[PDB]
Amino acid sequence: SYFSAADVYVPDEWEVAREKITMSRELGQGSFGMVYEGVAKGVVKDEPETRVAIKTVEAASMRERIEFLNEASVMKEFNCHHVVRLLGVVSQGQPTLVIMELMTRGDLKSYLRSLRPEMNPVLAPPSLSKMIQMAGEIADGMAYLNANKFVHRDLAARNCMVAEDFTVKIGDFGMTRDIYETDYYRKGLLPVRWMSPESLKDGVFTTYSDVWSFGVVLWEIATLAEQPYQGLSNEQVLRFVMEGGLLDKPDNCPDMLFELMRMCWQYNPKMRPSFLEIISSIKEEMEPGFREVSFYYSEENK
Ligand SMILES: Cc1c(Nc2ncc(Cl)c(-c3cnc4ccccn34)n2)cnn1C1CCNCC1
Repeated sequence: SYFSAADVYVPDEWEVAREKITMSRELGQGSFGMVYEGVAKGVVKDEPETRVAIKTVEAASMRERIEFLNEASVMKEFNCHHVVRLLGVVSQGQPTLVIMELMTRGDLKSYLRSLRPEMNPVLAPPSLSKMIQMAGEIADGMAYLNANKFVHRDLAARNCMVAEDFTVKIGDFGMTRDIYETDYYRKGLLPVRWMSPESLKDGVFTTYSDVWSFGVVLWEIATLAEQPYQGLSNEQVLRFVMEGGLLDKPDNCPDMLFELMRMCWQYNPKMRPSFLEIISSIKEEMEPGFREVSFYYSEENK
């Protein structure tokens, strides 16, 4: 008469001794609990000590802490320079900890927003070169995911993060969705402004629609994270986009970058470039070391 439905967490080789962990600065607050910065011993090869991000959950329910552990654990499948790494778990005792790679400059949306001139002398908007470097890291990260049979479905600037050295990576899954909440629309909460026409039509997502979204992220970069289709309602976006409407070339946006956007925003998904193809087109523009750290240039990219 039935199959039993009891969710559980299973300690594995990602388990890390609590005593090896310390927490300092508060980074913010996630859905299950507060997240801190801190320091973890013995979690990176040949690194006695590593600065990390610690996502925590004693007042929470066991159902919740279980849900949090399993979800967070999704990130375990990934080992790529351009994807935020999970370094450990402390499931034993409380509070529950998940130890992540620290991205000191936060999420890309926030970072981009911080580049906006205050209302003093200011840094000029990011160069073509800088923007392109970002585009390529993001694309490398997505290529990796695709190679790993994954479809992201929520690729946006908010869902990328930024390291100390300014490297952009595919962010820890699901961290800005409730923060940048107006970037979503319950029509399931969907990132309508980032979505392909086909996805707006039948609610299916592919790698090809991830590419669409990639285009939108580039647009974000070039606008310092304006709201796409800023003048339009959520409902009006559905129609515009489904009807072949496109985002405008941002002021001062270098031609080349807008061209990139354009390849991504082709109506027919089958005509969009792949992430690999995207990287191939700009690889010469990439910082030297890309060849050493990228999925693209690795033996895994076969
Ligand atoms: C340092 C930092 C991260 N770095 C980071 N690195 C790894 C992870 Cl895994 C996380 C993370 C995951 N979930 C949350 C929820 C809130 C804040 C940070 N995180 N954050 C994210 N935001 N920030 C700050 C940016 C300046 N404004 C205050 C926050």
